[PDB]
Amino acid sequence: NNRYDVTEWPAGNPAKDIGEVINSIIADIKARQGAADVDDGGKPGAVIYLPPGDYHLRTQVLIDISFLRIEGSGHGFTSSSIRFNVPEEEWPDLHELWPGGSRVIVDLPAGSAAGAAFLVAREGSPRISSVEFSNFCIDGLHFTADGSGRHPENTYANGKTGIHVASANDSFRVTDMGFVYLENALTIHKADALSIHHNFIAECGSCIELRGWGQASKITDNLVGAGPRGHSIYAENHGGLLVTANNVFPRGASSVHFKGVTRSSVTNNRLHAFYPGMVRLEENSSENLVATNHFLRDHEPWTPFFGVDNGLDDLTGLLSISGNNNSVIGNHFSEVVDANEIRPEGATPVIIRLTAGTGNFVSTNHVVAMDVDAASSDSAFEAQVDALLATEAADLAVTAVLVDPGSARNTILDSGSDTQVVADRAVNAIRATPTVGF
Amino acid sequence: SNNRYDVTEWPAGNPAKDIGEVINSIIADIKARQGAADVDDGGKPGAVIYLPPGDYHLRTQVLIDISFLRIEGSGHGFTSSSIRFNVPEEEWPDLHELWPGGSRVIVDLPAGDSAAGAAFLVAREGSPRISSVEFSNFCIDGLHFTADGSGRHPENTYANGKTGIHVASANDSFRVTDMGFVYLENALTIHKADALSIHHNFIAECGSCIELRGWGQASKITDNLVGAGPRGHSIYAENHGGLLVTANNVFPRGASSVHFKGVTRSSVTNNRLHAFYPGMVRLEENSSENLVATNHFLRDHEPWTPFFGVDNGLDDLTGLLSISGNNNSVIGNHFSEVVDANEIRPEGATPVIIRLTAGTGNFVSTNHVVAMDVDAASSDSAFEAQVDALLATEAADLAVTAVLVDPGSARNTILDSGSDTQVVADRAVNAIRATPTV
Amino acid sequence: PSNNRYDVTEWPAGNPAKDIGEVINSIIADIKARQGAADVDDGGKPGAVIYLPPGDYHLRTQVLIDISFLRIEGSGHGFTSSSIRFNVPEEEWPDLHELWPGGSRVIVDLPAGSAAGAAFLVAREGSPRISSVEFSNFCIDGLHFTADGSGRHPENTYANGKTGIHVASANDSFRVTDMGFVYLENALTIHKADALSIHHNFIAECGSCIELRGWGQASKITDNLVGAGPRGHSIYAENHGGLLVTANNVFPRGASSVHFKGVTRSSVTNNRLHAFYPGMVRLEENSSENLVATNHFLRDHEPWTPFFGVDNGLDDLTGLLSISGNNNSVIGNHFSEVVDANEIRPEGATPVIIRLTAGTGNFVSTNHVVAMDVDAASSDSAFEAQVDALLATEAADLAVTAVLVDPGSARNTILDSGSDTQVVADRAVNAIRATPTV
Repeated sequence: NNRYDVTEWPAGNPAKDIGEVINSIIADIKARQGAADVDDGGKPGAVIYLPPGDYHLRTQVLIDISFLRIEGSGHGFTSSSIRFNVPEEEWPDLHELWPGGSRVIVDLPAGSAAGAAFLVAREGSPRISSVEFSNFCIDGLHFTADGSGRHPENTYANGKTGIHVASANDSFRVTDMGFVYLENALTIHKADALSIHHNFIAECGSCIELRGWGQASKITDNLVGAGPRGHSIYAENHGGLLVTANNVFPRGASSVHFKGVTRSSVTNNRLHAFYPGMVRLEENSSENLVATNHFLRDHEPWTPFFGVDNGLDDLTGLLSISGNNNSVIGNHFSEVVDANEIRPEGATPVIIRLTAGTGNFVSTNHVVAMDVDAASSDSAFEAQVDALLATEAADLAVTAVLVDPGSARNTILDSGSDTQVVADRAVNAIRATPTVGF
Repeated sequence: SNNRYDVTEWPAGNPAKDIGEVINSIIADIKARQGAADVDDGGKPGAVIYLPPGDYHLRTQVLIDISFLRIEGSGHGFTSSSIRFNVPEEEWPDLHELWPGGSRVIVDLPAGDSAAGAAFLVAREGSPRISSVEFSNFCIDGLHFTADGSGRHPENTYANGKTGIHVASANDSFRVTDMGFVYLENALTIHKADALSIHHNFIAECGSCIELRGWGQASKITDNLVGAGPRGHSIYAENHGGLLVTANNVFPRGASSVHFKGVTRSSVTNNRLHAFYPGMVRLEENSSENLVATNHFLRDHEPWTPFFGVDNGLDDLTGLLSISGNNNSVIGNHFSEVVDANEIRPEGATPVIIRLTAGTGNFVSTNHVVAMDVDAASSDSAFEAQVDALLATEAADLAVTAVLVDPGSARNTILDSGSDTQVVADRAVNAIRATPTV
Repeated sequence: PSNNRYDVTEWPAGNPAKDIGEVINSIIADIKARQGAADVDDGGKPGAVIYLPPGDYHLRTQVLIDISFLRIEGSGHGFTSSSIRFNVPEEEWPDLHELWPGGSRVIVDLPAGSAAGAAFLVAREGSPRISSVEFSNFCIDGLHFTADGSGRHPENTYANGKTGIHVASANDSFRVTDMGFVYLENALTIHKADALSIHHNFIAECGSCIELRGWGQASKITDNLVGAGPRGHSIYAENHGGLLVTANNVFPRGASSVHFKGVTRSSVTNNRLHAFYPGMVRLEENSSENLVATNHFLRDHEPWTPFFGVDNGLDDLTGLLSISGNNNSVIGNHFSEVVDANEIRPEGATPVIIRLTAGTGNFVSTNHVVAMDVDAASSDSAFEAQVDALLATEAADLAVTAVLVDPGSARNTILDSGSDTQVVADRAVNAIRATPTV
């Protein structure tokens, strides 16, 4: 009946090597489903079920058939980041130490496709289609030394990937997953009509990367947190991408990063970063809608990462655009920084920066900037919650919109006062937000 | 063994008579088997408990004190007990069915200490926080509402002291998805939530639906269908930062649609909100730096006879959206105010749509207010009354105050959200641009 | 069985390969025989779940669903592009890895009727309304399109008289989730819906995808991937109030992306919409008080030879967004109009983006229009040229009319949605603020 359970397969042992088990199942599917056109069918695929459990993967799973679903019964997330920064003598008193759910422990050596627990690859025609990953946990266990000289467990470096799709694909789904302690959670090349929906992708170096090219895809309703040298959501050479209803929290280098992305929408997300450069439209990213997002940029409050950042200064912008004919409408920006820590020394922080391109429409954006002392404490979630709720601050001067001379013929409306909008009025259409009074 | 249980395949007790006893027995088994936290990089992966479709009485509270527990069913099972209990009792035997169904947990607990009346209590102290508990695709039914001295018929009081799911302890990465809740005084109450997702549920005919209490961070409430009772909350949060509330369809008859106390740096964006009373969206007690964008607000009069004279106590000067806090952003919303002028309270008042009661720096831009003077048509048949009222747009104009800025609020910016007559505010101390008119 | 769980491959004497319709009807009869009493121990008709493992199932008898709380579920949406495959020369088929859709696949082998041609018919009259039926994560495939006198190749006609799911009766709290629909004249037709959720489906290569007929209220269509055919609807609703349409990625080639007739107090917000024809979003027949916000619209030319000269009959004066109704709100949308200037229809016309044909009090604000001139080009490549065309931004400017107000619409407000030249409207009876120019 094309239904498998990894705990009820005679070949191998999913505790020891679930990779071998799953590959054996896939070989069985292929052996049974050899003919493509028998009574209007023949290759319907299969479902592989992972009950809740701790499964070591020592052999990469190769998925090269369409319509394979791999499903579990728990996303299994717990903060290994918190646990590895608890003093080791206290570990025996903790209720648990590791992630759980339907848990795939990635025990591969470092790559980068070779370090992927699941590799989806098939060449030829048609494109591999409608593979589904649902409601299981992929755990890379540890981060290791890399010459950054953070403590090993804080480097976000292990060469491991959760799911890597190498080949052109159509109608794929990744839903309800948990990813933790992977250098790369989810990397999908050459995607068409993909949906990445309602996952929990956190404490990974990079979370979601859509590479090569793609079209007509969506990234929706995810909880996402990356590492300071990595991407939270990245896409390149995608057209018609929809990124919406995500809650992106620290500490990726950025929240959303586009290279050559066109005719797409980044709308209605909540985005929180500890560094500038939250949303980056780069390399001729054009005709995109960036609307009704909530941006917060503030200072890392947790001691283990307090001095760690992404190398970008406060002139970068929270939103940076290099490309034509984009639409930036109805966003909220909260810039909550220690004025003494602003870089370069004596700079006015920038919120929206247009570095290149023409015809960008920036309207009806509210910028709120305040000066607060940067505080540091060891207790992660208490420090995080307190910092979000603290509104004890002085108003801070900011540049709401900076139009560099290399970007022209833009339209900037109701997104700051005249002093807050730094731009050449002769070659841009600028309407300052109305001033208080008569 | 494989950590998968089915409540109809347990040796002891009877899930039809007391599923609580059965689930607790299962949890005891899980704990007995999963005693070690660090055996081969695992040891406490949790489990899944499956409820097939069926009618299960719960007489003992379920206590969940382990991480990575999933409780799942095969049907949200909603039917309108409210409609049924307002059908004359002598006609009940002729109806196709009476009760909710699906994978149905009937809450037969006495009133609580409201935690004591919860069918499912999630509580664990110490470290780490309990994490990644999942509730999926089952039905929780409080069966009846009871007399409370309100003067309403007993089944219309929204009172029984029962909760569906109560999370007492700090928690991380919890999920509540695909549920049905019905006839509970409180459907879902979660304290101290971090990175919680309440997604794609059906939460209706409950006194209060979703309450996020204590504090919280980085959570989301998405894609829900929600309807509460006139003394209760539809969506409530307190001391949350970075909450995302989006893509919900909130229908009557909660006291409010969305109610925030001390909520900061959050987004209430792209929801459909329908109320029968003023005070639909309330930002209270220093709720600051929030985005309230591209929501559709409808306020009209209750059309269903059993509740025609029942309300939330608030008059038409309250506002549909009321803000007490700093630096919020109210952008791109639609407000339909559809009321009978003779029913306006107090007598002869001009209804207010957006009210800023306190705070500075609020940015209110590009909001369309539509106000109509209609009749008060009522009907004994619920879905007929409701559908006919939504489709009726036959009406003369009603004068309203689109934006009221109280003297306790100043330094706000109000743009294209009403004509000068429609914006009641001190022009000396706020920045005001009237919507252009002809 | 006593626990209300059925698997179509385990049904005694049934053969779901030959006729899964007969199997499912037999299962429904079994459920009804066991669940005859509505009110025993506060229950009695909880419904059931029917599971379809991955496999190829022919349906030769229509399934009639006339019970509440029935869930039909599978383990794969199973989509592959039959459109691409049927346009690959037949001599190349042997080298293709697969030829057909898969997953949990229901092949609709019914003759043309339109409810008679539906694989699943949901019908029950009387009281209460049938409630909380759920369809989840399976595939419905109409197999072939057939000759219809249009002169297209048979497999390109989008004509076969088959429906996936047809709900004929008033319904409450229904769900359609995670499905795949392919090669059906009508995917999903739901009459008289209340509090329906159509969420996270893949609905493509169907003549029409989603149609909500009769009337309805308080429903939502969210997070779907949708592509229809040139004579049909992508998303259609009539006489609905309080409908939320959001987070959908609608791609070609429906006659429209979203079509409303008599729809009121609803929201079409935060979708990505791509069409090869004008008339992408149509608000018709007194569609009033709707919010159309922060959508991304792209209109360009079909690149794929088999459909290059096929269209929806509408000229470039139609508008991308057309409104006939009162008091709507069109806020924060992005429109990309990418067409061949030499081939605009009618000859000599200037394309229109937003058209108000009738009605009063429409508020159109803060919309960005981007128009460019690109030559139309045909080729047989079935995804490469589609990706390439989305990514290409290589063009001359094209003059368009951003907002056209016909004399039959008046008392509208048009702000920052075009230059004075781009807004064609009677200034005596409409309030116009031109986008500031440089």
